[PDB]
Amino acid sequence: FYIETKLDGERMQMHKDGDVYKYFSRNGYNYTDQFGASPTELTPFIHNAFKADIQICILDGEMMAYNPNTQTFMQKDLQTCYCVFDVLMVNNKKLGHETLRKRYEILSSIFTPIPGRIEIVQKT
Repeated sequence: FYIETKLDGERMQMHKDGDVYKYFSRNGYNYTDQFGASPTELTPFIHNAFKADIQICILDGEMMAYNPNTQTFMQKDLQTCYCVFDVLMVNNKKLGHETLRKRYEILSSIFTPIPGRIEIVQKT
């Protein structure tokens, strides 16, 4: 059977171009100083799980913190995790025309998750 879970966190966006990435808030703001602009530097980690020909990408999501030993998201110290529910542009291709159906499905195409640091979720 199945259990569903309503969660919320800090809405952020990620831009990706070939090892150089940027971090934008809801309002927009540069949070690249919190997470990081390259793999050497709060989520270097995520850097390599990406499919091949993906080089440039935009991904909408919301930023969560989880507890490793408890394997759950604390929503009431720990580690930062990005739960990504959408994609806008990737590999030159900005498709906002496609239904969110299509963009979520496509999301499987972009990456592969690390659990507890960057999973994937539904906006529903």
